[PDB]
Amino acid sequence: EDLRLHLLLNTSVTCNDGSPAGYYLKESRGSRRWLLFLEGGWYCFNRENCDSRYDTMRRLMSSRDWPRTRTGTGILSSQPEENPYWWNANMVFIPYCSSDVWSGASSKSEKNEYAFMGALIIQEVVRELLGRGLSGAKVLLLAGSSAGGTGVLLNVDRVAEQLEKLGYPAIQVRGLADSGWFLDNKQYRHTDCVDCAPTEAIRRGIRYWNGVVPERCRRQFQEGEEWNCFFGYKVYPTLRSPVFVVQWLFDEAQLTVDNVHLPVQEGLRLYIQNLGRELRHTLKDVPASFAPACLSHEIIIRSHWTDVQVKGTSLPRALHCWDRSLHPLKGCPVHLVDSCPWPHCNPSCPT
Ligand SMILES: *[C@@H]1O[C@H](CO)[C@@H](O)[C@H](O)[C@H]1NC(C)=O
Ligand SMILES: Cn1c(=O)c2[nH]cnc2n(C)c1=O
Repeated sequence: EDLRLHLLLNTSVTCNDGSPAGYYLKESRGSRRWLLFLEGGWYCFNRENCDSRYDTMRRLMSSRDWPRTRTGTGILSSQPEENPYWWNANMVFIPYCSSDVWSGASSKSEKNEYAFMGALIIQEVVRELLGRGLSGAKVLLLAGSSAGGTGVLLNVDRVAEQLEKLGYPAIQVRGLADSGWFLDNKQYRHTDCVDCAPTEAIRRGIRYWNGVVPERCRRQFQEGEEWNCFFGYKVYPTLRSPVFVVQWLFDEAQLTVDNVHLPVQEGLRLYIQNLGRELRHTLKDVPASFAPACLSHEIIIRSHWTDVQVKGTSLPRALHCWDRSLHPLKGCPVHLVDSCPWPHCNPSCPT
């Protein structure tokens, strides 16, 4: 069950190197549900580090070598055995080729070696899909993993505003942010970084990308402080669209930026326990959430995404309960946050 590539008809909406951006689509003619998924993969923030990414991560900067098809997996699968939640939906995979956490609005020019158009790519995909059946939708779920999950938080309200302005007020826009809820915490060991702390890298990135953030969050933090809006616990309270948050309590990318690697002594034990407690605290007032006590980099487009449970409930079940809640529910919970304090204290964590 493959998704087919469509390069954007507006060829001025581009990947980093000026090649056209695009999307992979599998239609389901009997369905009014649409799932648009944002791929992740870090980011780059100056000429030197973007040049290095162009040599060895070129598919994340260019469409020139993309394949004609991709197979949908996990939440993008059309088989009910693999995807109990939304197997009959129209499926869209949007490749990440802008290196800007889906925030950019800047074209290649005599002054710019690369284009950073992530925010405009999402806009243009939505516009072109309206002529291919999206005009008839009841629900548009904007989902994403890692940098794509942060991209959901930055873009879900702009998609909702775009559809209203275009004359489609009956489409309900919602977000699903997987593995994109980060903390601007103190590192376990400091000055290490690479290239550098995410706060400083993002501050530089916004200027290099001409990056944009949601309007209410922008108005709170004001000029020069837009980097704050890349942090889930700060941007989420400003959003109007419903958003479901999936986040490992001990996410591997969070630990990497914190300079933690892997016989654990007291200082590191306390650091790890405090990180899980802080993450749990930030989710206390997030009513739709799934946060297992695991050390993982695994994401929701993996084939075995159904296996993990919190308090005896899987993620596909929690998402179904969220759908019902948007029509508490007896035996159908939507707020699922582990309370145990060490990775793999939940026996269902990925192996
Ligand atoms: C293509 O997209 C750009 C960026 O959003 C926009 O300014 C331009 O008007 C579009 N071109 C056409 C022909 O729609
Ligand atoms: C690793 N990482 C982060 O640490 C971070 N912090 C804020 N956004 C972030 N993003 C998008 C990210 O990829």
